[PDB]
Amino acid sequence: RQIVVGICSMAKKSKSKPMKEILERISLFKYITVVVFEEEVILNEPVENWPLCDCLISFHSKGFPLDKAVAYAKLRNPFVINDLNMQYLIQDRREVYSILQAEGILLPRYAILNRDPNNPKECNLIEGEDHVEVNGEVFQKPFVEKPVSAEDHNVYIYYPTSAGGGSQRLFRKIGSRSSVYSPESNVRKTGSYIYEEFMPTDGTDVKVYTVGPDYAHAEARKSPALDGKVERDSEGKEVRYPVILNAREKLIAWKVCLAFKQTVCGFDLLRANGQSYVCDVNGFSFVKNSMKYYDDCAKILGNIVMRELAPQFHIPWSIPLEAED
Ligand SMILES: O=C(CP(=O)(O)O)O[C@@H]1[C@@H](OP(=O)(O)O)[C@H](OP(=O)(O)O)[C@H](OCc2ccccc2)[C@H](OP(=O)(O)O)[C@H]1OP(=O)(O)O
Ligand SMILES: Nc1ncnc2c1ncn2[C@@H]1O[C@H](COP(=O)(O)OP(=O)(O)NP(=O)(O)O)[C@@H](O)[C@H]1O
Ligand SMILES: [Mg+2]
Ligand SMILES: [Mg+2]
Ligand SMILES: [Mg+2]
Repeated sequence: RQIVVGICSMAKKSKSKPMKEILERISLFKYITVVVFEEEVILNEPVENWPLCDCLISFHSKGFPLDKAVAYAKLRNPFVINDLNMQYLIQDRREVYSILQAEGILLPRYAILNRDPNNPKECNLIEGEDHVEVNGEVFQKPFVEKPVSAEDHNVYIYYPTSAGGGSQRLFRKIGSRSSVYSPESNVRKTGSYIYEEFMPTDGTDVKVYTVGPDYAHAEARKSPALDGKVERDSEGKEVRYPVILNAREKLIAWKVCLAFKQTVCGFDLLRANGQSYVCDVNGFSFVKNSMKYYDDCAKILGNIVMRELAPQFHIPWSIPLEAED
């Protein structure tokens, strides 16, 4: 029989252009059949009624019942490409940074301000006009303030008096804009946050996309922190700049992929002061508008499936060569 690769995610993701491009390519593997789980089934059917698969590609996004996906994996024991339990931890910036630190991965100096919503003023925060002190640790402006929820994209940057003060409020893109300047110079007074040192880059973020620990595609985009106007090409797509990762960065990708147990994993790098710092790990993410990435990603994923399962299915398989970017 065929090896069944099940895809379990919200319809917005399962029916996205990059997903469809990759799945049509995985389907070219002679012994692989792809089954995409319907959103109505994921949401409303018990896991006992979900389709069977031998290999499961499943990931959380807004509205996704991660508890059910975990229960399905426990019930059916498929080969899991992106670990499901780690997807709880990827939703919490505190957990993400804790893992990065434990892997010896360079990241911005940071401190966690945990605030009790019942007693918001009893937390260990002291504020001056050009700095904050978080659990005693001093952050001179410029510094960055991130909600502890990794799903909350309201990241603020606070400017020093020497630069005019105020703040840059970032958010999920709304059309032409990804951030806006605010004259507010004082930090947020409700919620829990990570405070971290601002890393000076050339004005771009490096976005890294892994497919297993030995393949990573990278590209750069204008930092939303800069002025907040999104750069677009004549075709209306956001401008992307070419990147080739250095040896240090290829190792970072290897580490992130394995540490979070996410075969397919996106993360952000800040190239600053002659090193590269991880500031965000997003989990499952595909590159868009690259035919070569679609070819590479599908081949790698198919090869992973075959390597793991071909012996069980008595299918002859010789491990092929694979790209690194
Ligand atoms: O960024 C994420 C989290 P993830 O990246 O885990 O999905 O979700 C966004 C929504 O942002 P919040 O996390 O709620 O702050 C966003 O809500 P707003 O409309 O309030 O900004 C918004 O959520 C709309 C929404 C989806 C599902 C149920 C209810 C609402 C957005 O969806 P879309 O606008 O890109 O379709 C979600 O991204 P997704 O594509 O689902 O990953
Ligand atoms: N410590 C830092 N120093 C300088 N710039 C930073 C720092 N942290 C974040 N940024 C910038 O702010 C942007 C958003 O921060 P990030 O931690 O990626 O938030 P996010 O809400 O998880 N974004 P997403 O990639 O959509 O999940 C980054 O892409 C950088 O341009
Ligand atoms: Mg096939
Ligand atoms: Mg990011
Ligand atoms: Mg993120």
